[PDB]
Amino acid sequence: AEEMDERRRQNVAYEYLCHLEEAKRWMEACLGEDLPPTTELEEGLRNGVYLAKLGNFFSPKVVSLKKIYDREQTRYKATGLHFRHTDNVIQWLNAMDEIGLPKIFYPETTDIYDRKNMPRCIYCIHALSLYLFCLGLAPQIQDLYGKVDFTEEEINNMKTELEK
Amino acid sequence: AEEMDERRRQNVAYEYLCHLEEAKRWMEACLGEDLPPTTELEEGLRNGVYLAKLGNFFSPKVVSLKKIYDREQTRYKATGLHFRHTDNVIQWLNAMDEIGLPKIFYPETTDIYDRKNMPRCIYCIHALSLYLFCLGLAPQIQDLYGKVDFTEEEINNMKTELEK
Repeated sequence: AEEMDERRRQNVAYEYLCHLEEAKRWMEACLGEDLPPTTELEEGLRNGVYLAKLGNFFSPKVVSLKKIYDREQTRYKATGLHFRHTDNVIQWLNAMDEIGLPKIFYPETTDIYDRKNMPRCIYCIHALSLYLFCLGLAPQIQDLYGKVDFTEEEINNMKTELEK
Repeated sequence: AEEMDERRRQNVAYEYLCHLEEAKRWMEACLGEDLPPTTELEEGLRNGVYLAKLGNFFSPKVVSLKKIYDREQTRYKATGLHFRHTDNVIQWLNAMDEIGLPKIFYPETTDIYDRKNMPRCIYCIHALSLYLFCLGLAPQIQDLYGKVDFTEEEINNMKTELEK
């Protein structure tokens, strides 16, 4: 009866994983290339490369692919996050400003680069998706709530990651 | 220099106040009636009455005005929040489900009734606004970011309310 409060925590993790899976698939549909596994997506968005490419996808006037830093993520795979990656996240923010996505949905650079608040970044991706679908500039993001499943392991990992 | 963090926290509060002001004005435009002062809006949405009315505004097929509990908020002004008010929030959620607003934006009833996460409800109001504007079912929410001002006291109250 109190362990159910523990299940609630499990449900919250599960739900979030579905929204990550949805964001993942949508970006892959837009970019025409694969993104990391749903379970590693958050860490995989930190260097801002995918977000910058997404930025080019709907606002090519503001986001130049050749101006993206570590566009192939070679620097990232070798060493880790580099301050310069921060500009990628900034190009994405600028792209969204250009197309008119209301400011309220924007995460801050630190929220994604320093992973201070990745969920805020995922929710923003979902709002951008809805806004883009509105303007007929991108396909509709999918609704995988109860369609997809994850292992116990994956849910636990997300659960404790979500906690502290 | 260390004082920088304080200005930041202040900015976050200021920003949020602007989005509350935007949500406030938009709902008033939709409902044709006044809502509480921007500084008291969050507390003023708790009984779910305004949200249910908003629900009727874009989904009259799902939300009948005559089925809203304490519609005139007479009970609310007299006594305080009452459990039945919870149904009002639920009607709003159902209204949004009916028009197809993606579930990811939905706060839980406890988030607004128990005020467990009011910002989550304001965020969803903005997502709903964008969506509705898209379907031509409502006017566009305005961008008041730097057009609206608040007292130091107000920004401060929101700041500490946002922290602890």
